Amino acid sequence: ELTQSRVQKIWVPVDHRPNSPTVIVMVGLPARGKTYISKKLTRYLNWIGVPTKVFNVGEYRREAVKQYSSYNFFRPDNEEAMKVRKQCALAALRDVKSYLAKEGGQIAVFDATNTTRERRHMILHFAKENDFKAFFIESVCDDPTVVASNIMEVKISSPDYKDCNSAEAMDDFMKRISCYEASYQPLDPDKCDRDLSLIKVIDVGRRFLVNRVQDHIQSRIVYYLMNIHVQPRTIYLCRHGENEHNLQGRIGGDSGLSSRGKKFASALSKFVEEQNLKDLRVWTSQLKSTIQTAEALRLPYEQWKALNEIDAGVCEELTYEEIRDTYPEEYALREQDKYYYRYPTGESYQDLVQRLEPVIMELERQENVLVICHQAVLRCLLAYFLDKSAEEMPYLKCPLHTVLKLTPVAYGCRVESIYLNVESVCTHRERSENPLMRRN
Amino acid sequence: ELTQSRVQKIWVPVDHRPNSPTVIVMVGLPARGKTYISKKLTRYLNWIGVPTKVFNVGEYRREAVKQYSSYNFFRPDNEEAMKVRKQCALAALRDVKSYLAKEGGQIAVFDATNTTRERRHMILHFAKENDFKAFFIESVCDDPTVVASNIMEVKISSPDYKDCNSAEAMDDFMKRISCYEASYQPLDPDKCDRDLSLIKVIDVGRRFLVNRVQDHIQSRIVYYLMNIHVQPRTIYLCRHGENEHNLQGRIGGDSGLSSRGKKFASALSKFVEEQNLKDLRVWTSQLKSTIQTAEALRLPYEQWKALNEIDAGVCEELTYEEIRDTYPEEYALREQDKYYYRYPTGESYQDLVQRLEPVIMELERQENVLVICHQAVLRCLLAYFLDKSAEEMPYLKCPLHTVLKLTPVAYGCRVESIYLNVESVCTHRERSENPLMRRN
Ligand SMILES: Nc1ncnc2c1ncn2[C@@H]1O[C@H](COP(=O)(O)OP(=O)(O)O)[C@@H](O)[C@H]1O
Ligand SMILES: Nc1ncnc2c1ncn2[C@@H]1O[C@H](COP(=O)(O)OP(=O)(O)O)[C@@H](O)[C@H]1O
Ligand SMILES: O=P(O)(O)OC[C@H]1O[C@@](CO)(OP(=O)(O)O)[C@@H](O)[C@@H]1O
Ligand SMILES: O=P(O)(O)OC[C@H]1O[C@@](CO)(OP(=O)(O)O)[C@@H](O)[C@@H]1O
Ligand SMILES: O=P(O)(O)OC[C@H]1O[C@](O)(CO)[C@@H](O)[C@@H]1O
Ligand SMILES: O=P(O)(O)OC[C@H]1O[C@](O)(CO)[C@@H](O)[C@@H]1O
Repeated sequence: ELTQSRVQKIWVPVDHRPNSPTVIVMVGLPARGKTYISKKLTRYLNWIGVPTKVFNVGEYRREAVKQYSSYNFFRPDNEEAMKVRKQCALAALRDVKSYLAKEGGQIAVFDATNTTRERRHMILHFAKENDFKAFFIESVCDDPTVVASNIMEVKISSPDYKDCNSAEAMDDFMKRISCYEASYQPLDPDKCDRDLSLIKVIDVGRRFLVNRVQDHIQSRIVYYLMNIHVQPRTIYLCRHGENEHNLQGRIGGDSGLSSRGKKFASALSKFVEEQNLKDLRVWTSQLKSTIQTAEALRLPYEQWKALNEIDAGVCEELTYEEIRDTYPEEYALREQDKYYYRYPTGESYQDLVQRLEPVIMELERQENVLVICHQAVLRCLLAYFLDKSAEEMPYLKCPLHTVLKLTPVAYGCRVESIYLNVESVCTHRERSENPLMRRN
Repeated sequence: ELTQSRVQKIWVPVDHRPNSPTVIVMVGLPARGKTYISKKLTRYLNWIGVPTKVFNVGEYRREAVKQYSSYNFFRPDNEEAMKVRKQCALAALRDVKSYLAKEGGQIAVFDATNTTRERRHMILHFAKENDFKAFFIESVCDDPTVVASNIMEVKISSPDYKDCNSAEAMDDFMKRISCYEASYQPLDPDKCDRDLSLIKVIDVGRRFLVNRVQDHIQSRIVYYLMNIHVQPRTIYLCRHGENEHNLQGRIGGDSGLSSRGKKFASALSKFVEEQNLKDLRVWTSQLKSTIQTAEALRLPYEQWKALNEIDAGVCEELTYEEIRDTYPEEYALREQDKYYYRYPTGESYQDLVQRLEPVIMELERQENVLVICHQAVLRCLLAYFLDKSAEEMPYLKCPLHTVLKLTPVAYGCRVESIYLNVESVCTHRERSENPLMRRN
């Protein structure tokens, strides 16, 4: 007969009491970007609501072996270490099983060189017997400058190399790489790996070989992998300059900038100029206050409906007081479950994620971008860049008049905050703190 | 200082008076799906708002050569026909130039075998000198059953074979294919075509080789190409059973089914059963009336916010009369420009396109799907399947209680309409038909 759920506003059938998880398998020599792709891809998947976890076999190794000493550990003749490495893989797999079949996880990224047919064949056997789909991602790169640079960026400052300097860490890791070169069997989609679902990423994403995509979530991953790059650049995020409803503690609406909001706009101009960016895309919402802010910059800017602020449904243009008083039950429900709560005839943070994915996907393709937007929206994008969970995302602090400047480092993003020194109200609201439903 | 445009509600700077177009190049032997990919890809691009046109060199040929007689026309020794074919290509290119540089077009799909380096090299020269990006799409398929089947489906009933039967049309076309086999040079991304942007579609999309995507619109095309298939299936589209606001001529809202809407639901059940589909996905919106309708079917169904009806902003739940009276100017603006018009704090048909693209993209991946939805939404999806322009889309007829059953045939979709014989109101509104602003 159907009832409308109170938080999400989803119609469900009144309950009057009387698909397959995926193991993603990274493949390739060390320092080929496997961990980087693993973390980044996991970041994306979790943010769009597909629960995903990285199993880095190296971290299992570091847990079972106290202190690393040298590449001798990795030699093919090292029978004891081969026993430990195998056991490390199997222990990681056990966890994958646990995570896909008992913990709610949907994708497990199995992050190891997985460079032999023998190793892949085993992983397949394990997928098969657990009823997991398997998908392979191989990074192929024999440009020595790339390999070298990669080693400098992430390898030499690993815990393996703690009591150790650059030149010898670098030298050791080059020998660890040679250990794997002898029996490395790349994916052969053309005959032997004919039936595997895989993508082979070649020359830092200059080229792809894609073979048998088998489902919604695989085709997404491929799309994503083909749009990210590693060129250096900067993402700036901030809100529209202070607006008039800000001044009255009113949510939503389409009000213009306060005189302070305008002073922020000029400062943002000054800030942009001093950053000395050769090019810079500017994006705004379609709400006036982000566009007026962009106008202060005298640069081409592009408006996106998707960046419009969360839609507060029938609460548009009310104060939170007015909300508490007219809709106390709604007000309380939003406080209980702020990520999933949807306003009546309006949206939840969950909805924002879904409209923002194409913004994120274009952010990934671009180089320098300034995105001028709104509180909830900004939280949602920041959660993606800083890997914040659904549960922390509605509460991230995203004040007015402040640029978040995001630069890629190692495996994620450095955030620097830069306030442009123009006052405004503060619209941040922290989380909020029953005897008579019990006998005592 | 900024003013809000009256139709689209876009903030633009008050005007107080004082990138590169793409040529897509199809590559491959005849009957490899080139025209099919060309038309389908064009259909997609236009619907998402990227203006795109197919230039089929064969149609130029049919215009310059009166009546086709046989494959002798295509022989490599046929010097006169080689002059005509070349001139046909160049004339198509002239049109491409005209379309990209003078007509507003953004993508031109150059649809010919384009099987030699010499031919591609020329096309490149032409792109270069006109400042067009160039992107190549090659279909490789040497499965004789596929080639044969393809010839049966689209070739034998071409105007070339008018006074001609199956067996000899088929025989002639196999020889036309052999004409091209001798100097066919496939794209070699591995050395000679190292610098071309291309995708090589292999074995009906079992496998892809992608090389140097260079922009937003290229990566989209690839994503799209990797999600379409050619397996036989059926798409059903219909509206929620009649609802209560329907009965009062009220737009929007979230009202439940009338007793007739419920009788439709049962009939839809009966209809689904008699279709005898081995599997069938069912999708609804998150509005009650589509979900109640799906409940009548007793099948798993999945709710999509993106399928929710167009949002009429501050007109939600008004009658069109109430709209005319309270917002005559809005009412008139919507009549002037119904595709682009956006309701205040609500949406336009343009917005629906953009929320619906992921629905379309998943429709392309699926097999049997029934989508139960709403008037404007249904128009938008139908426009994509039946290739209708922006301008005709807001006016397509999508009555209550009627299934549109879409089956792939040749180069697009057959539509059959099936009414389930339960009365309802009719919510269709046709298009609507100044001396005092002039001296006489
Ligand atoms: N497709 C790629 N090919 C080569 N290097 C890459 C790729 N993607 C990212 N990288 C680089 O790899 C480095 C991280 O290496 P890591 O992911 O730890 O390698 P691995 O896990 O293969 O040992 C980063 O410097 C990043 O720029
Ligand atoms: N990737 C593909 N490989 C082979 N055949 C395909 C592919 N995609 C579509 N087809 C089939 O091609 C047929 C249409 O052929 P057409 O597009 O006119 O070929 P061409 O233009 O290469 O002569 C349809 O039957 C369709 O099923
Ligand atoms: O199981 P194999 O194929 O050895 O790969 C796991 C090993 O890969 C290594 C090799 O570098 O990766 P990582 O850089 O991920 O720490 C080892 O640390 C880890 O023990
Ligand atoms: O310029 P080329 O490479 O000959 O390709 C154009 C020719 O391709 C053909 C070969 O079949 O395609 P179509 O099937 O598109 O009509 C000819 O009709 C057309 O004249
Ligand atoms: O989810 P929160 O914390 O209530 O913040 C969202 C609000 O912030 C604003 O951008 C300005 O306060 C409102 O328009 C929006 O409703
Ligand atoms: O664009 P149109 O022709 O006004 O039709 C859209 C309307 O149709 C309905 O689905 C029902 O009439 C309304 O909810 C919606 O506003």
